[PDB]
Order: sequence, then structure tokens, then C-alpha cells
Amino acid sequence: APVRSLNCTLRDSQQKSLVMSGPYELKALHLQGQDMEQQVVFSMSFVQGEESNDKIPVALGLKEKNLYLSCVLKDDKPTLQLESVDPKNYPKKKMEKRFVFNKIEINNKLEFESAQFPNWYISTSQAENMPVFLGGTKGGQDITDFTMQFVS
Ligand SMILES: CCOc1cccc(C(=O)Nc2nnn(C)n2)c1
Repeated sequence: APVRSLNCTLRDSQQKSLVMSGPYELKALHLQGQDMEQQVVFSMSFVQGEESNDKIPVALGLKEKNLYLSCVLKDDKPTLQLESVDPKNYPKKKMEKRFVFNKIEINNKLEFESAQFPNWYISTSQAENMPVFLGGTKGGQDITDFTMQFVS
């Protein structure tokens, strides 16, 4: 059948919101009130992959855009990018591995591990207005925990 998708927003555990802030750029900042329309709406697709009760493979597309979060090596490091795709072919159930995150539910928060790069996570910085990135530990000063808000 089709792939199933939900519209949502994400906020880091410090309650920073995610925004598009440059051609292919995702940054995190403290947002409230009028400025909250600026936040990125995701289409979270439930994709093929290894699954358990608390670990669910997803893709993260930007709502009604042919753009996906993806994990690739750049200058020899696992990095997070926004990657364009052929809009005729996406989303699909069998997303390529660079697009797949393991959505992990621990203590009422979510972590998004790269399926391609084990123990690399979607991360934010403590500082305002810095890139969303792929970080190689769910420990330390960088933030790896999120909450999801369901959108109409
Ligand atoms: C040397 C700059 O490298 C880049 C290039 C492009 C964007 C970014 C960024 O700020 N955030 C980002 N990029 N993709 N995702 C997803 N999140 C960083």
C-alpha cells in the first residue's frame, strides 16, 4: 500500500524550535507567539527497516517539499544534510538508508538515530541559531532528545 506519513513539528529538550534559515539549512532557536509559524513542519514517513517496541524507522521530509533529512559522509564525517529528491518517487516505503532514522522513545522523549551511522543522532547546540547537525554521542553538552507535536 502507500507509505503512511504524519505531519509534525519537533522541539529539542531545551524547547528550541527548528526553522529553515538558508537554502538547505536547519537551525534551532527559542520561539514563541507569532514567530512560531516559522517552524518547520515535517512529514514523518514510517519506512522499511529493523523495528522494536521503542525503535521505529522513519524518514523526515519537509511538508510538501521534495526535501529529506539525510545522513552522508562529508569531508569524511557523518553529517546531516537536507537532500532533494524526485517528487514523483517520494515518499516511499523503501527509503534509501541515508534517509532513515530510528525514532527511539526513552523517558517520554524521542531520539533520532541515523540508521546508516549507528550511535549518531540528530542534535542541536545549547546556543541559539546554530545548525541542526548529526552528533556522534547521545551524551555531553549537545542536545539529542526531542518532543514531537502533531499538526493537522
Ligand atoms: C559548512 C555548512 O554546512 C552546512 C551546509 C548546509 C546546511 C547546514 C546547516 O546549517 N544545517 C543543516 N544542513 N542540513 N541539515 C539537515 N541541517 C550546514
